[PDB]
Amino acid sequence: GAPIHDPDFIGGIGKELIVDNASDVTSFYPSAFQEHLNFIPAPTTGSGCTRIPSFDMSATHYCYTHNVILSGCRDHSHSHQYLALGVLRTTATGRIFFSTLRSISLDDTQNRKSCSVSATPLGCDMLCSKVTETEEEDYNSAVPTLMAHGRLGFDGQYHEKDLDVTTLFEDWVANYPGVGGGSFIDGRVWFSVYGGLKPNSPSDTVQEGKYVIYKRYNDTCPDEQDYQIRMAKSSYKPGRFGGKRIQQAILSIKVSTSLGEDPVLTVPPNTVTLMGAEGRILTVGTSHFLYQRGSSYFSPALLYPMTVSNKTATLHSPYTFNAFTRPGSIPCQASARCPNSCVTGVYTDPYPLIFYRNHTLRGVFGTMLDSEQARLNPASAVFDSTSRSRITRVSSSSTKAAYTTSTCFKVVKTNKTYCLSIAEISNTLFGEFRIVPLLVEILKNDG
Amino acid sequence: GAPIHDPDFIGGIGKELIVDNASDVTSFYPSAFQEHLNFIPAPTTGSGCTRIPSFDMSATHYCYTHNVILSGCRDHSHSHQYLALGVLRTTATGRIFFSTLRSISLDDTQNRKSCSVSATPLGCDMLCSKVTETEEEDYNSAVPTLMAHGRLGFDGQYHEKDLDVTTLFEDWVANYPGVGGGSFIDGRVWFSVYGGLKPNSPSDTVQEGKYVIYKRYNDTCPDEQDYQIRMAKSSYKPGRFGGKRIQQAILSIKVSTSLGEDPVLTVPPNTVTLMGAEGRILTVGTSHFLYQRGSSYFSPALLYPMTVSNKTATLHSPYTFNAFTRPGSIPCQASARCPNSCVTGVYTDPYPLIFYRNHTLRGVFGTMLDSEQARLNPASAVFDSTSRSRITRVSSSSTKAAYTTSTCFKVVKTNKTYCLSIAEISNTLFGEFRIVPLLVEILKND
Ligand SMILES: *[C@H]1O[C@H](CO)[C@@H](O[C@@H]2O[C@H](CO)[C@@H](O)[C@H](O)[C@H]2NC(C)=O)[C@H](O)[C@H]1NC(C)=O
Ligand SMILES: CC(=O)N[C@H]1[C@H]([C@H](O)[C@H](O)CO)OC(C(=O)O)=C[C@@H]1O
Ligand SMILES: CC(=O)N[C@H]1[C@H]([C@H](O)[C@H](O)CO)OC(C(=O)O)=C[C@@H]1O
Ligand SMILES: *[C@@H]1O[C@H](CO)[C@@H](O)[C@H](O)[C@H]1NC(C)=O
Ligand SMILES: *[C@@H]1O[C@H](CO)[C@@H](O)[C@H](O)[C@H]1NC(C)=O
Ligand SMILES: *[C@H]1O[C@H](CO)[C@@H](O)[C@H](O)[C@H]1NC(C)=O
Ligand SMILES: [Ca+2]
Ligand SMILES: [Ca+2]
Repeated sequence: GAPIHDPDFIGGIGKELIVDNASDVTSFYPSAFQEHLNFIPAPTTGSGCTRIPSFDMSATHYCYTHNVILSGCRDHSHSHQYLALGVLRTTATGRIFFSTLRSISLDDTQNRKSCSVSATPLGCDMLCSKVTETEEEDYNSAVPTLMAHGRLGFDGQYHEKDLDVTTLFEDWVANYPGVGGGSFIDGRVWFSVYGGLKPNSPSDTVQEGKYVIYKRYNDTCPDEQDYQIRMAKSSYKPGRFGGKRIQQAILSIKVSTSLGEDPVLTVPPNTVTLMGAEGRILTVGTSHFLYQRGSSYFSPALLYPMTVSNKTATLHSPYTFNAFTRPGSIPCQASARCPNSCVTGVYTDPYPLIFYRNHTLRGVFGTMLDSEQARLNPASAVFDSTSRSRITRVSSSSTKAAYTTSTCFKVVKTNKTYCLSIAEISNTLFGEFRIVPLLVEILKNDG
Repeated sequence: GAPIHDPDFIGGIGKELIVDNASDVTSFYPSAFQEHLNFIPAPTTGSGCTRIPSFDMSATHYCYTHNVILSGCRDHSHSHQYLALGVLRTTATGRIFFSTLRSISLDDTQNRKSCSVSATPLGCDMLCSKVTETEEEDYNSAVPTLMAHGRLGFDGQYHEKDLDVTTLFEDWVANYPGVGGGSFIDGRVWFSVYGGLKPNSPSDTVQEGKYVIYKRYNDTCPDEQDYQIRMAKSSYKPGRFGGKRIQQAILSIKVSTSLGEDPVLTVPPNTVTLMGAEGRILTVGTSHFLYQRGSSYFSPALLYPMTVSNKTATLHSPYTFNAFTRPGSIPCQASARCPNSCVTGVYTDPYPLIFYRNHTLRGVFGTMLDSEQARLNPASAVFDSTSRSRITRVSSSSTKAAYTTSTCFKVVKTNKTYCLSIAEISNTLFGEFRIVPLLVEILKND
């Protein structure tokens, strides 16, 4: 007797939404923002800071979560998490609405940060880092970061179990969940995780010399082939964190009544993965993907084809979407084209929207920050490997924003495809940010 | 197996919060706004209009609802309602949070407006008006307004039944729920309702000549005793709605598995009630009250002691709170003192906070719009019949706002008293209004 989306959605959750080999990907564009039940709590005070949204929806229910800090976004002493478990439903008039069933404020003696959620058969699994020190400090402290695998059950109850980080993340100095949603695959919950490796440790040595250069489609890097390789090698040991190696990883835990059961860490060779960064494990149809935040020199949205075997994962040459850029700081700005060492960017993910009959991904939906360096102007659109469709803006005026996580689905009864685009938009009176669940219907020029 | 607030609240919901005969009412003041789980949905588009909040909380669960219009607050063609049923809970750290259990968007072929909710043993009872015409138009059409008694059950299901308005509101030209929350009393759900009476109908004739003047404490009306009486008589048949009589009423329906079972309308004599307006039926302890919006000449917050017998109600000389004023248009502005004909004001209710050991009400909490004519500057405070305590402002800058509905309770485990103040505040980017659940802890000097 577990909760399940209204019958109108059956067959429309987590599948390849648009199969077409003929049409141009960019002929599909988002509608004007749709008005629906806002399920994401806004701040209630002049300085409350709600940030870091994580979302995932299975074929049965959805999971959402965000961090809350009482005094401001800068304060690092303590915070709590908002957690929601729910199911998609429709009005008599066929309007959709995310109907949450368990709504809670998680607040105890611990400071959970960079939290990620996943919709598993047992509820809303969550992966957080319990931190006492700042990011800069955690990297310096050679000991791994404390992590916990929690879960909001259908009964509205929350249980968690700290992970044995001293053994699991033994070769790590710092480790955090990718904030983007995790995914449930073959009896296991998969989470994106990044952090810093202990220099000269087994895990660090194997990644030594390993690098890879991903380029821009239309642009070409003028730098010499030797300079570039030297730059790529160094983009993995950037300045910001004392030249430590920021590694990308994937943790899989067995979904059972025992939290933290059988955790297994996978560290993909850097011959394929760029510098570790926030991420998300997506599952669309039978395909799996790894979104990786563009924290390094690469600007275009990345999606590493992910395939699982047993308890480990394997990544492949990523899909890139040239028009889906993210603001960054020089020399890693939106229009950057050459390899370099940096740690900037912002989390704005791409949701697999349009596929080929052969099942190879063609296009994606997402909300990008349409700006070179400043986190400004959120713009929702559909993207292929090279161009961008018609867009939908939050405001024609310059607007401050941050992270965005998108997820598309179809109401089979109305035969309409929608994309939920959760975005951190600036606010007034009540806090620095208001995380708003934007909604668009995916349209096509003709029919 | 119905939902119930976490054990930390048992004994702290709907009771007299502060019993003290010694202390000055205004020594109790609200804290700085507290940060808690915002359970009220904000607009998701640049023009979505969320307005008209109604809230009520029983000893077991709470009910909330608001109207939503896609294009703007002005558009009257169609709209839907957001409905929530939930229970109060506490974090490990003792922070409170309204945890909703059933969250829904109610949208069908009908246009429900001016909706009111009440927490009954069967769920969240709702009273709405299904309208096709504008307010101005409804008053002109001699036929009563269509009403429905709905309910969001614990199972997350919504059922409703249209009321036989042609018989129930037979002597009425227009009728709407008071938007403020309704209350559950003696197996019946009680709703505040106002509207217009059919001229020369039985109900209208009895109210003819009936009036009453409520005055300001410190101020005195210069007008002659004859002019005032003539003005009071006319304040009941104001201009705005074609000189029709705007009457205040109270509808009670039996709470059962059959919606709309045994509806009974009570129309109190105007020798006690002012011109009909939005309202709320409050139940605090063993006492009952009727809040009546200051739509007429009276500015101070009103609370008519309400007593029930059988299926009808009876009102008594209202408690008035002189510092708890509401912005209005001349000559019925915040500082008005003389009887006059008008239909303005705004809904900003007072929640019974501090009582005497004898049980007579002494003070109330609420969020007033601190301004003479414009709906501006929300200010939360504690009030007695004459003064106002220290306040808590949403912003030091001039701020646009509208309705506010407050409800206080105590977390017995932490021995802290809180007041939830639901207020319509202006917004940017996403719609004209954002209905935010402000929260304050009631403090005392020392
Ligand atoms: C309990 O005592 C209070 C005062 O402590 C009573 O309030 C007074 O009531 C009389 C009634 O004639 C008024 O004249 C006074 O103005 C009231 N005093 C104040 C300070 O308000 C109250 O009436 C008593 N309870 C009841 C039910 O009568
Ligand atoms: C654990 C942590 O501090 N994460 C922070 C993240 C981090 O700086 C980046 O991923 C490089 O490590 O960036 C930002 C941000 O708004 O951009 C906010 C997060 O709280
Ligand atoms: C049924 C209806 O129209 N109610 C409206 C109400 C009404 O006009 C007033 O109570 C005079 O009767 O006023 C207001 C308002 O923001 O001021 C909002 C309500 O939508
Ligand atoms: C079809 O899929 C194959 C691999 O499965 C891929 O190489 C090809 O690009 C896809 N479609 C087209 C038109 O090439
Ligand atoms: C009443 O108001 C007057 C004029 O504003 C003021 O001077 C006086 O102090 C008040 N009187 C009392 C008894 O409060
Ligand atoms: C390639 O890059 C240029 C900028 O040099 C850009 O203006 C152009 O749109 C891109 N080509 C296509 C087909 O989009
Ligand atoms: Ca460390
Ligand atoms: Ca009518």
